[PDB]
Amino acid sequence: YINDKGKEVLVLWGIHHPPTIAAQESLYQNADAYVFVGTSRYSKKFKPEIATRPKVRDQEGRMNYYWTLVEPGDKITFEATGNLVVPRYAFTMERDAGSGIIISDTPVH
Amino acid sequence: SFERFEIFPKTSSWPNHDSDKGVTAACPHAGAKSFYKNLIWLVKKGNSYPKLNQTYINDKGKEVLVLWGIHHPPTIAAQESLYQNADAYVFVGTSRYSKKFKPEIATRPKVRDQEGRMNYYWTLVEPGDKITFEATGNLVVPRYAFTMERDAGSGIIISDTPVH
Repeated sequence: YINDKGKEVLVLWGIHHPPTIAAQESLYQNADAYVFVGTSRYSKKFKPEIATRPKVRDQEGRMNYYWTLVEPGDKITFEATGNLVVPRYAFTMERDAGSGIIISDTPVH
Repeated sequence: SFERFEIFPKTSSWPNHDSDKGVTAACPHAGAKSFYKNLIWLVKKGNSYPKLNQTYINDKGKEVLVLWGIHHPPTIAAQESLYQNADAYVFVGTSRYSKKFKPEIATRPKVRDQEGRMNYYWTLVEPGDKITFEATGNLVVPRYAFTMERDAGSGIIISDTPVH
């Protein structure tokens, strides 16, 4: 994806770690799969960690979620033999100082 | 506060592995080779290192500190002399922690007359949560874990002043 917008683009993806090799084959049929994600500043290779984790939300595998900011004119490249949760919707963001995140139970009017 | 408890009893938790030969000259006691008191350096029990699989469910009401180690032998020959599985792996997991460790077999500079290394890792297990250890080699398993209670007003100071 080449950034044709004039602003920064937040792009998010995920990497899946199945609990067993049989589950790796039942989803991707590759066993020795890999992922590579690359921009002009960010480059990283991901390998699955196939092991049985304690059950949280009735699941034994895991999903690591990653994000990056793609600059104007830059490109993001995804390559995958398996285990990639691809982006579908990215966010072009405009920065203006003066905002924030507050934690409150106060009603909104 | 700190309550040291036996998370993995030495005499019952490792029936298929040798828990008595994991001593080194880097940790001497009265001239004899020894090891840490809270960790067990498991090795093969006779030309074999079967897959290790242990779990601990936190039935205490408060947080538990758990410590383990990963060993990196200097040579492949040492890896086979200790674990008999050149391609070995460790996996440690909780409800929030999950990590896979692979040995880094290489010859380091000698410090304390050792060419291999030992990396030490810790985690905190919350009440009702479980920790899981899986291995095919290179795991220094816990023996004693610490149930810990928190209250503000403590700290660590470095002083040579005597205590009275």
